[PDB]
Amino acid sequence: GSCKGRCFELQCRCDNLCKSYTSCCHDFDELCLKTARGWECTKDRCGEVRNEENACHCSEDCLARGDCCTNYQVVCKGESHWVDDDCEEIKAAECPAGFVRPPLIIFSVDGFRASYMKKGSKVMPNIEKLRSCGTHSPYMRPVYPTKTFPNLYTLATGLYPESHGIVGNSMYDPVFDATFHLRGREKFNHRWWGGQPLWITATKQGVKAGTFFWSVVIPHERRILTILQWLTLPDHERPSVYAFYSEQPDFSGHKYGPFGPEMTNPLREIDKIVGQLMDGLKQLKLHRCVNVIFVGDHGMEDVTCDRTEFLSNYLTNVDDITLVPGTLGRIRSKFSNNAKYDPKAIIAALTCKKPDQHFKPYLKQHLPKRLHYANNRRIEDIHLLVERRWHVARKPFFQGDHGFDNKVNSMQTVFVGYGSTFKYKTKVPPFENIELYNVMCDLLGLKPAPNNGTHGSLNHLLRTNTFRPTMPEEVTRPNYPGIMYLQSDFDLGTEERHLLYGRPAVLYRTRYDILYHTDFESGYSEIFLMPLWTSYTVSKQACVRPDVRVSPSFSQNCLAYKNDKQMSYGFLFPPYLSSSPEAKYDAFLVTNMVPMYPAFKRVWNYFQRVLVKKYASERNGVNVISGPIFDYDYDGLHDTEDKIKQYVEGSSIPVPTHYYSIITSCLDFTQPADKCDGPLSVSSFILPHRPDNEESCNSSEDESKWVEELMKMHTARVRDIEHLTSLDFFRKTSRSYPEILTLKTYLHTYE
Ligand SMILES: CCn1cc(-n2c(C3CC3)c(Sc3cccc(C(=O)O)c3F)c3ccc(Cl)c(F)c32)cn1
Ligand SMILES: [Ca+2]
Ligand SMILES: [Zn+2]
Ligand SMILES: [Zn+2]
Repeated sequence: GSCKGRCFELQCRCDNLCKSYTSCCHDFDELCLKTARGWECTKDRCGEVRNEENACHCSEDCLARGDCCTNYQVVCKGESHWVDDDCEEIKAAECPAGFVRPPLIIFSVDGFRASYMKKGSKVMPNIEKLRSCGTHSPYMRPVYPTKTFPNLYTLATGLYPESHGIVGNSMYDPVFDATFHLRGREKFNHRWWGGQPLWITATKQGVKAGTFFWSVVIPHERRILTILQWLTLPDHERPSVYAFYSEQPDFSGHKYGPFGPEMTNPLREIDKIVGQLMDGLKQLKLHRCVNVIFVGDHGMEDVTCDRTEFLSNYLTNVDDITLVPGTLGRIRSKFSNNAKYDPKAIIAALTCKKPDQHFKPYLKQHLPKRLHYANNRRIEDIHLLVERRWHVARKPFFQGDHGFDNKVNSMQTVFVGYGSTFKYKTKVPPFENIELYNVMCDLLGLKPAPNNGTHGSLNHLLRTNTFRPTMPEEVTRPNYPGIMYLQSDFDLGTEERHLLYGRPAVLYRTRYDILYHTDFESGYSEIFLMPLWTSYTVSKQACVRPDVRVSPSFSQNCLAYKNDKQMSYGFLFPPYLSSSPEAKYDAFLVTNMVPMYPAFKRVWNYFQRVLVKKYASERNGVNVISGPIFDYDYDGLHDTEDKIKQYVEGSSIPVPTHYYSIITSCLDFTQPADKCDGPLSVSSFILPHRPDNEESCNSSEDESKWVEELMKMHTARVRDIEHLTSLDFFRKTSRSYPEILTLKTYLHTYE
């Protein structure tokens, strides 16, 4: 066959991907990749006859045909560049006839650090306009690992990488007994690629996507010309979504570091390509008809060959393991059934050997929960977090790299929405990339497939929403037991002050009791034998007895803790904060008691005694909600009874894998936490309930030199705690639901 009259068609091959499969026709290049006389019109070419060899055209007939060089109108008919033009509000999608929807163009840039924007109008006048004139955020949080393949599919699917299955730029699938690599053919097999990506979510809903992926080898000018060509196609072929991908500024960034002087140029070059796009759209009357998302997959840190830890310095039988190196570590047995592979012995020998050590080993279950990086068969049990700026290798030409913890400033990236449906000159707070599938679905009138975004957490990005969020229905209503039993029946051995924003909704089927006291309020699980939440309010200037409301059948007992050689107990409401000593006895009710390992009590007690008081002076009062979390299967979802693998030796007292707190005050801190009229300020964590402090290499010193650091590492979104508990919080406030969602997606990094 031949590509004559077929270049960049929508289905021998002649579409944009045909190169990738080594299948484009003999004359693909000749006809489809035309490079003659460059990409800009110039004075000499106004008024020419059409010539077929040319790269793009500067004759009158080009405008209909769709294929003028993007500056033909500038150079030849007097018109200005888009960049040169004033910021004008787009209050309605000015589209041509038969455009059902404002089309959408996702413009990916690789390794685009959010700091690169500081550089600004000198280096990138076009991108700056998109930011200045549209809707932007100081930065966007990616996902971990901060690598390209995991981060691009998360934008496409709205899912965490453990969910969509692209868990790394490279992975071994123990069931497929095969491996996936950036460079290679294995990745082309769809079997690796779960969720429902945006191109599939649209096809199924009748909204046309086209051929969505380009072969990398095609240059960026040919790509954007072809995009403009397709937007003059008649209404039955025209796609309504498009995507463009620049492997820059990442390529240069690895070569020169992010703060390299040699970065100036690759970014101006990119802005070249963005301007061509707006110039091109303005000459097709489309520049006030299309929504354009300028977005990155990650940023970029400084990293040199000599900042490289070696496992062979820590381990003796190192030829026995396989290591996925770089800005993260993943370790598994090299050989099949090698009994001289002991994972316990690996973790132990990597733990705190060296004073200077620049990584930390985790069993994936023990990684902070915010990373949602465990529930996949291609995440090996042993994970090494690496310190920013450092590399881990196995055995003993670049200046930047990335892959680190996604809370890290250098790993943050950009987002700019600009078009008819995006707000005008609107700066919005940081958010996570997992929230972009839904928004992108809102921009095409698509119902989003099930995902990890919180639909409605981002409606303040847009001038009009096809989606109103609604609260979830309360599955189990509370009992309010009065006094019911006597202290003879036991064989052991508020809403104005303490529940400021309404009670959490229990979103699964069970029985539970609300219990009132002077200092706190609590919802108490009969199934789990402890509270699911304890709410209480410390103001700025601030023995275990039976609960006579709860059956002996449904209570815990001290005896169980005597049986268990390893387990102790702690209290959700901290006795240390009771208002009077009369009231202090309430804190020792068996219903405020929870099973804690001694190694954990050091962390818990420090938090309760020192930090809550602290945070209550700092933020003019706080309302804390604390409880337990069961996630034995590490899916990030609350556990059913049949999944709990640990009980307090002897009993039916289930052991939590984590404990959470949600800490809230008035954002306006001139008003105390309890007398607050406007928006909230929140901070949060989920701490792993482990029996050692082997995570904290400083654990040997006084709790002030290491606890608060441990907590900050396990900062978490309210939403994360909602997934883990099946509770729903902030259901009774003075604020609009979508603002509460935004509140509930907020992560307080400490950078
Ligand atoms: C199953 C849904 N799906 C996933 C892809 N997909 C692919 C193809 C399968 C390898 C790549 S990789 C790639 C693309 C384009 C060109 C080339 C090339 O070698 O020239 C290439 F290697 C990819 C990257 C990011 C995202 Cl978000 C995807 F959805 C990607 C296409 N569909
Ligand atoms: Ca679970
Ligand atoms: Zn990348
Ligand atoms: Zn890279």
